[PDB]
Amino acid sequence: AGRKMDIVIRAAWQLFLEQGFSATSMDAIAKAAGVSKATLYAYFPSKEALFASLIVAECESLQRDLPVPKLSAGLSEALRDFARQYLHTFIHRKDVAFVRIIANESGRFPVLARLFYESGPEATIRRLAQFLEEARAARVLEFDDPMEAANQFLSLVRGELPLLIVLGLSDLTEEAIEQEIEAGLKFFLKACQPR
Amino acid sequence: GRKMDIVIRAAWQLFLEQGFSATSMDAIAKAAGVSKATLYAYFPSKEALFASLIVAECESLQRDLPVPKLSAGLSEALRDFARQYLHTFIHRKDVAFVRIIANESGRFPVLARLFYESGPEATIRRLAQFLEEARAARVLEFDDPMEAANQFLSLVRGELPLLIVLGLSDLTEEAIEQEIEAGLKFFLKACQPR
Ligand SMILES: O=C1C[C@H](c2ccc(O)cc2)Oc2cc(O)cc(O)c21
Repeated sequence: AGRKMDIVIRAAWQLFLEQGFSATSMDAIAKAAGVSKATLYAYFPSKEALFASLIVAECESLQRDLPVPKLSAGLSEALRDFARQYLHTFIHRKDVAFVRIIANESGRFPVLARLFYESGPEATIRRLAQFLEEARAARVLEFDDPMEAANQFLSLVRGELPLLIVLGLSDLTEEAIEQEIEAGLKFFLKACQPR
Repeated sequence: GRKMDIVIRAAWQLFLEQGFSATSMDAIAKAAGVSKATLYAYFPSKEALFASLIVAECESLQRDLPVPKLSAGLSEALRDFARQYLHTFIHRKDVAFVRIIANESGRFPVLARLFYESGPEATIRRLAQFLEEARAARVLEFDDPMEAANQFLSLVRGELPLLIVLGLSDLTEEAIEQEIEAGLKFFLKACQPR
């Protein structure tokens, strides 16, 4: 239906962040959003389905803010743009929050854990890997597996940032981001360019 | 010495149960059976107590990590270090500590950075010393040792910490050697003389 749905999502996100997923009840969500349990369960048949809707919405959205790298832009420039958008999504979006909420469930909801992984981090690997296939086909990178190589690129460029963010110590200027990206990219190319 | 270690353990218990902010020096003194006089004589503040806990726990986690010896062979040294490094992630040895700090939501930055510098950055510095020996022996090339140590650890760690924290990792010994070999292969393609 209508406007109470998006009020329900926002009310639920707030409670999941402050209290965790299992600690938040559909009862509390209904109260916070000012709907009957009838209206709430008509939109989302369970708490699990609600969190699933939230994961898929945020991950589909983060995926749209990511360029599709074109080799016509230059190899270095393509990878530098992708890296830059990838780190911006980390800093300015809910990935770390999602992981904190699921990690706090101590393995109770594996189906939600996998849904987040496959909609987000694995989706980002697959998008980069498609582009790394194009670049290997153009004989300008060499590697055995594109998914393996996409994971390596993202690991290099990401470094320890997710831990710094979770500890409240990531406070890195745009200039500091370009340095992280340049170092990861330099190293990826040292390993994958024909030599 | 005498009292201190009972106070440390009593405080660790309360920090885990209740969190750092929620725990009072009053409760720590009660739990350890000392006067507030005795407690404040050993420790200036709650912040100082947590600091002693971080330094002790990080020095201890650091002792479960080899010192890589170049005399053992480059690949073998790195493979042993990588293996012991990933064992820390798999047995969730940092997890409780990090949950306590992360739950303070950036209210205690000096404690957060002391944990970072005493633990994860300490691991980078140990590896960087070893990569300097290897560069001096002309069997790796790279511009900055700490940059290179961070890259090695990033490659070998990959996605594993995320899979573990989400409860989607259960790794056989054979799967760990494959993670290490892939990271090591890549690191050497980039740093070996060509
Ligand atoms: O793959 C990683 C690495 C990171 C991490 C890095 C260093 C460390 O010491 C602990 C954790 O944890 C994560 C947390 C995330 O939200 C997303 C991620 O992709 C990761």
